[PDB]
Amino acid sequence: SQIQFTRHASDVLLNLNRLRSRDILTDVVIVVSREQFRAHKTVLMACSGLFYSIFTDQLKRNLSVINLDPEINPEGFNILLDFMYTSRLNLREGNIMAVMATAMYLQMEHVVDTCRKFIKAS
Amino acid sequence: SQIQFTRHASDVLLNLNRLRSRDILTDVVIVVSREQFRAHKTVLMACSGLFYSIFTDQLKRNLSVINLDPEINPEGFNILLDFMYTSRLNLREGNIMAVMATAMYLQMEHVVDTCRKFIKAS
Ligand SMILES: O=C(Cn1ccc2c(=O)[nH]c(NCc3ccccc3)nc21)Nc1ccncc1Cl
Ligand SMILES: O=C(Cn1ccc2c(=O)[nH]c(NCc3ccccc3)nc21)Nc1ccncc1Cl
Ligand SMILES: [Cl-]
Ligand SMILES: [Cl-]
Repeated sequence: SQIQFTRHASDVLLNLNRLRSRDILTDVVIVVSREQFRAHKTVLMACSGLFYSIFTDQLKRNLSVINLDPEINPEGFNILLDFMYTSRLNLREGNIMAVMATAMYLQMEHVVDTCRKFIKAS
Repeated sequence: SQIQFTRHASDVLLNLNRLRSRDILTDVVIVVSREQFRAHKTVLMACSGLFYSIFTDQLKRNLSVINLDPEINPEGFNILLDFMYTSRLNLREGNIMAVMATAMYLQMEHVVDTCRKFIKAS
């Protein structure tokens, strides 16, 4: 019965990315080797099984700094964080493996599934 | 060049609504007459010119309680908050006027514009 705004979700995500771009209401720093990335936990939780599981745990939910696995590649992480906030995944031959393995670690199964299709599409 | 996930934004919004439903990482209470509504400021800012303007102001950005104009109808507010988090607007003859006037106050111009089309479509 309700009216559907078909661009509203993407508009929200776009604005949330603009907020990240300005460091407005970001509440966590993700450290990946020597790089740091600020983000909104709510967005992370919405997009990643690893961050969902971390922050739903009232023991961890107020963490302000998350140190990721040192083996994780920051470029892979950065590509996935961009994806979270934009719905666009920058998959390329030079990065498919680091992205796929990072998406496995972050428990982003649709992305991993898409990464497999990409290998299969060559 | 990048791969577009066409359902990702709506999936994010759906998960953010589930987080609200569980009061996970909500950081503001909106008081409207005798009713209270918890929400995420980031979502509010993304969807409303009034909340954007309030919370971008470093003077107001850490407010945990916002008292809205007492004349605002809580049902109208509640319909608009649901819309923010779902992209579905529950517009009905019994509520078009309270929704439109609430959307004016919250500076949700596409919604106001849509409310006018609704009156014109009768
Ligand atoms: O679903 C998410 C995060 N997420 C995104 C893709 C994706 C994924 O592929 N596998 C997982 N495995 C862990 C898990 C599985 C089901 C629900 C929750 C977590 N998790 C993912 N978060 C969420 C769920 C329900 N309510 C609010 C929120 Cl924020
Ligand atoms: O646009 C919004 C909020 N919003 C949603 C619909 C809507 C609206 O119809 N009129 C207004 N008038 C005030 C305004 C006008 C332009 C930008 C910002 C505020 N504001 C709206 N927020 C935002 C913008 C840029 N970067 C990050 C964010 Cl969160
Ligand atoms: Cl801030
Ligand atoms: Cl919480």
